[PDB]
Amino acid sequence: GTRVLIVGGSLVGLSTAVFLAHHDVPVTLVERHPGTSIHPRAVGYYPRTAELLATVGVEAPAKAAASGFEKHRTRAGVESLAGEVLFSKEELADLTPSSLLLLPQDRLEPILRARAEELGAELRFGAELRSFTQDADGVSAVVRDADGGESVVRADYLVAADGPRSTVREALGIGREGRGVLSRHVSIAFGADFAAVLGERRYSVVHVQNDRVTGILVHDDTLTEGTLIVGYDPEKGEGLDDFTDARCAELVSAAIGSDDVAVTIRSRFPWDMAELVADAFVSDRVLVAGDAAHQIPPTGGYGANTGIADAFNLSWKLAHVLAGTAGRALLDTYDEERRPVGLYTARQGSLQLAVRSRTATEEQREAAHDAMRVTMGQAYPSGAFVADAGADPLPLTSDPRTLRGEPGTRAPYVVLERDGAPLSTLDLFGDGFVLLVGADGGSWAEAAGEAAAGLGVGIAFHRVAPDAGEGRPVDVHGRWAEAYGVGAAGAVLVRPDGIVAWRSRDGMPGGAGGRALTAALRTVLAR
Ligand SMILES: Cc1cc2nc3c(=O)[nH]c(=O)nc-3n(C[C@H](O)[C@H](O)[C@H](O)COP(=O)(O)OP(=O)(O)OC[C@H]3O[C@@H](n4cnc5c(N)ncnc54)[C@H](O)[C@@H]3O)c2cc1C
Ligand SMILES: COc1cc(=O)c2c(=O)c3c(c(=O)c=2c1=O)=C(O)[C@]1(O)c2c(cc4cc(C)oc(=O)c4c2O)CC[C@]1(O)C=3O
Repeated sequence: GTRVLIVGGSLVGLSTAVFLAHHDVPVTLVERHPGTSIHPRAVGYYPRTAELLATVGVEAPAKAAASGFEKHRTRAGVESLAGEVLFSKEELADLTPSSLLLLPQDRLEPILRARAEELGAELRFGAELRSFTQDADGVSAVVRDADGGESVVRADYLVAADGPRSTVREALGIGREGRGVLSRHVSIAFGADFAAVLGERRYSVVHVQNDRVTGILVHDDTLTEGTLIVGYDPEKGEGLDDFTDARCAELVSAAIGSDDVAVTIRSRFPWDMAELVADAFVSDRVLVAGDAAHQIPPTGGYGANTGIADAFNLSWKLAHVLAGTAGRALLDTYDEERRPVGLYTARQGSLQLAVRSRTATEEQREAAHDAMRVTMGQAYPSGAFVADAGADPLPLTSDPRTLRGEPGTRAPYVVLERDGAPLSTLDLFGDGFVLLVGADGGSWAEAAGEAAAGLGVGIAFHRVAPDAGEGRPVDVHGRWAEAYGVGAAGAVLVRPDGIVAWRSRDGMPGGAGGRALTAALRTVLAR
């Protein structure tokens, strides 16, 4: 009945549901909580992440849900929101059609929830994975519902999106490396009349510091929902269980600094700033994604972004394995591609935490990469692609403006037109294998036909040429070939996740194009 089980219906579990259901994979997701968390959590989604979301219709609604917060331009440090202000302060179109999506997770998640439900994913909230076993043939998972009733869900594969304390990762005996837990915090979600204390003021985030509370205070677009994130010191013997609703009300009220503002605590969650990365992201039929794979220090919001990229990477791979078009070893490439990225990003988070706390060495500041290089400039060291002979390999990240369609990299953004209507290379990707070809590369259509037929996998052919053709992509400014690092007679095979899989810099005479592409694609699909 149900073929991929996801554990966790936070960001990554749901990005997984949307991506698997996009690819016509039967998904059951389980989330122990009765819905998606009202806490804001990770608030910035970088252009690359937005592009990923574009492929499943999530960018436009998320951009719409984000304009409410676009006004929230001011960062400040205060004694209390009602008290004294101590301090207050206030991509680009050749690379990406997307901008930074300033949207809290509690707004992005319901969008992903809706889209997953539309694409036919089964989402069981208030449902807890107790334990699981895996054999040669699949995975058997014990689910306890809200009523306390248990059942065994049978799946081909299990995706662990169950967060930092992932009982799956632990059940599998996958350890973790990194600098570990830096600080322990509690997120306190509450309802309050922010307007009555804000006036015309709108903040992104407020640092609160007075005798009774230190912490990070956020308000939503509506000025009704707020979060207070506070430290606790286990050296003082403080823990989570000290954050009783009494205690939570007292902190929030001292952060507001009013008394007259009625506060309703909705929930507190524990939240650690940590650098901890799984040794392995794949254990036979279990795929570890998200905070379960990589706790990342939150400065730059790399965690939530990395985890959606995890979900995007593994999703089509599972779809290809489940449909018998890819060898089971295709999934191993999830680990090969995303673990180095996971580990690199987690360390990037630590550099940023160090640069922001003003405790970085010039070496930490030297090694800290632009967020666009971290999220868009990735060159997978190895995985589901075929490298170019002779062309020197890329490091893990580069300036994404220097990338020219090297296999293992984001197939570049090239502005096109179809019947006068704007488009890009990116609009072409996300649904299946895409073969793109230059002006002189008309023969590569037969090439795509042969490989598609030979291997039983769809290959959407598009020639990119600088003069019209009704319903044909027009290379408006004649950039495609240069941008993809091929001649006008060349071809570039793009994976479902928009990563370049293979290319021919030159044309291939006769059947050679078809034989080569078949072998290229046979390798990427582990066949
Ligand atoms: C309170 C809090 C505040 C945060 N604040 C920030 C922030 O300010 N900045 C930032 O960059 N990141 C922040 N994060 C982290 C961010 O939310 C994650 O990086 C992002 O959501 C990716 O995590 P994930 O979806 O993989 O896992 P998580 O977000 O941890 O979600 C894991 C989910 O798995 C579920 N689960 C666990 N065990 C089971 C089980 N047995 N059965 C079913 N479901 C299970 C949990 O209930 C949870 O919903 C915060 C997280 C929390 C919890
Ligand atoms: C020592 O110095 C620090 C240490 C930290 O450990 C730290 C930290 O951990 C931070 C943080 C910090 O400033 C610091 C910080 O100074 C925030 O600034 C933060 O990014 C943030 C939040 C919400 C929003 C909402 C909106 C719309 O837009 C934002 O711009 C926005 C955010 O940007 C919620 C908290 C946040 O995610 C975060 O975790």
